[PDB]
Amino acid sequence: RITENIETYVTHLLSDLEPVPSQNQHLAYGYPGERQVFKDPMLDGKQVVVVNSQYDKHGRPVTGQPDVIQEANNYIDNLVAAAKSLIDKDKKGEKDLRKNAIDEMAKTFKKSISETIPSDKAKADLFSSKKSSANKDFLEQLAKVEGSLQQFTQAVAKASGHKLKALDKEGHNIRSHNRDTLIHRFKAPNSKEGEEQFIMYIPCGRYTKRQQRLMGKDESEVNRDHDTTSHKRSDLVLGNSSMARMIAGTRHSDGTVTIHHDSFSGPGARMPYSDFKGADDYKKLAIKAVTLINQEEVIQTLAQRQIDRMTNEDLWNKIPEEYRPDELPPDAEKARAQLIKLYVEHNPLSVTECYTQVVTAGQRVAAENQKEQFEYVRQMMDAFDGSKAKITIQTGSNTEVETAVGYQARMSSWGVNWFRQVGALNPLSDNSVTKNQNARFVNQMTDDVIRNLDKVAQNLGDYDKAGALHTLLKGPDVSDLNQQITEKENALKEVKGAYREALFSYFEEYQKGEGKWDQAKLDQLKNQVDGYEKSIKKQESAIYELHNQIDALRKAYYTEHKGQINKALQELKEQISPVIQNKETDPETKSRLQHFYNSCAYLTQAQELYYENTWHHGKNNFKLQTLMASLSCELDYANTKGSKSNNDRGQRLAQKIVGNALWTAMSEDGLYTGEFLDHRRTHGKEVSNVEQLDRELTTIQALHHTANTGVSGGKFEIQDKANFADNGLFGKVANFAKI
Ligand SMILES: [Hg+2]
Ligand SMILES: [Hg+2]
Ligand SMILES: [Hg+2]
Repeated sequence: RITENIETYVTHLLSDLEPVPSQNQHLAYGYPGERQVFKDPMLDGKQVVVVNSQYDKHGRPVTGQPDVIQEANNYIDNLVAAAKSLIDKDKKGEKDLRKNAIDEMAKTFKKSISETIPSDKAKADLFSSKKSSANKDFLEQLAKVEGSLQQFTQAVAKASGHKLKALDKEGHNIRSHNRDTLIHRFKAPNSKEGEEQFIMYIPCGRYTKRQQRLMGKDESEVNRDHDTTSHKRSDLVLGNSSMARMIAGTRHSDGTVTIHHDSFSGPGARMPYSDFKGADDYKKLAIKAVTLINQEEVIQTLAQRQIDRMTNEDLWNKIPEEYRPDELPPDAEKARAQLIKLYVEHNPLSVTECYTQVVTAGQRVAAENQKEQFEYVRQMMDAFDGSKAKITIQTGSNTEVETAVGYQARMSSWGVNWFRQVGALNPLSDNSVTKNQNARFVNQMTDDVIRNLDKVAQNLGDYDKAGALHTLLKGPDVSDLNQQITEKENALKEVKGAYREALFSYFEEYQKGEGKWDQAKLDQLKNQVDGYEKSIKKQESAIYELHNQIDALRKAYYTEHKGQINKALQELKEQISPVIQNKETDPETKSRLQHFYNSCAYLTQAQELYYENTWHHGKNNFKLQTLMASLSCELDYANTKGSKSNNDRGQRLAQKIVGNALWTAMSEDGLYTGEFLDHRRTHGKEVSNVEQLDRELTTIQALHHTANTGVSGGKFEIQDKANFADNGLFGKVANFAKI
């Protein structure tokens, strides 16, 4: 990342920026005047797309609304760029003749769309019924345009000499080569005078040194942005995708920023899922290695984030007095650089990932390898847990350093789609695939909270009601079974280390190919890896075995103390709020109470959904996932969240988390009440403040989708309409990216 502190970088992103003329954009976004494009305030050749909410005379948004003309234009233009890229790099002649013919067909398709789709029927309203006459008119235009788009795209394939698949591939290719920052600004319900809220996606791509060499490039380059053009196209490809830093907060009238949320959208599936088709056990193990390789990239990017969450004073405070230079250089940038190098050099770095996955692992129809997406990622996160990864930290624009970073994994996987929790004996999904890991994960998180309790609550007994919650939340004594688990988890470390290095070696060989193979060493390498994995699986089973015991006891404990736990939570609020709102109470004191309560509230509400097994009911659809992500963000972990491509399910999770973080941060209190999750959206002409905030959240999603696919979207199939303000119509536009 730019090695500037993230708060200052966000500050600048919300500045007066330089506009970018259409012909210089990296991508067509359409909706002119709404989706405004600008130069990045800090990085040369980087761009920013910003949307400001506008509203109609009724207070209903006019921005973030699907318009099929605009989407038709987006699709035409984005496919034309893929086409011209393919024809430029191809062997066949008559390049210009073909490119100009493509242009010519794009002009003709745009004009014909505009003569055939009336504007008064081209736009949808998200916040109304899909069955309104006006929305039925939008659907009808959409089906028309879809028809024109298959014609246009057929004609493009014919003219360009490339197939549908290759055009699509090249499309994803050039878009993720120069990704834009995306910003949505709006005043949330009850915003203060001259203040505004915001949500941004800032792309994160750094390539570990291991990825740089394997992707054909060379290790020595400090700047290691995502690049497939210098790659040699063996089927496997390295690097995470659809990953962005997600920041939400408020902007004060003076232009300063309070950050209310800071996590990752994505990454997507952490392996190359398409490679799965027709794969032998050799190609499968190789896929598992790509996932490992990708996991160290995640580790690298979490450490980079820790750094950018630190001010210069923070780094200074953390360099022992005797290593500090007498003089810090005049150049503000060369000072941060030195500050980062000294910090890293003198401090063990450790990072914790909380990955809330929202695929349905057990699904047996339209599976799309959701099983390996759970399994390979949980494997590889754990292969790294409680050890150290060699990594690179960018310190300046042409400087960097190498450190080990301590890593710690927490992974959970609760589905969100129609197959999330099938009935007894239903063969459409196997609900049991994630049972063990989710148990393990709930124990891990609830122990993390206990340890936090023993640490903080010990020293803040001015607040009696906080003591009593602590006692209750300690749960059943499970110290023995936990000891057993940490003993067996320590035993695994050396095998995991052997496993990781052996797998890495396996991919170096396999990545050569037929005319290049040395079969004897391949087979040898496969074999060592398998033995290590057999043995790891074996110990993983006894560890789960122990977790399931703790789970059993925790439940019994919960089912019987639920009432007291809530009473005790209520009573902490009741004593805690009026201190928080006292204007004489200092900021750091306020933080502490808020964190202590919010943390406990998240945990307990998660417990109810998990222990009563209600997380999967329609009315509770993303709540448990949101509650754990939220909790992990309180415990100051990096929360990664995902579906397969992260355009659909993972975006709806991000909406529920960002929207909650925004709702909560803007309370009198800053204390979580759950209204933003519990409130039943009604889609009416008059809605609540929570629903009004909800209306806002699909816009960054349409932008994000456009940047991934060429077209707006999110096509998540809503399970309970009362969970979301919008009616899913961006989903029908999202279908343009299939055709
Ligand atoms: Hg990233
Ligand atoms: Hg707590
Ligand atoms: Hg948080």
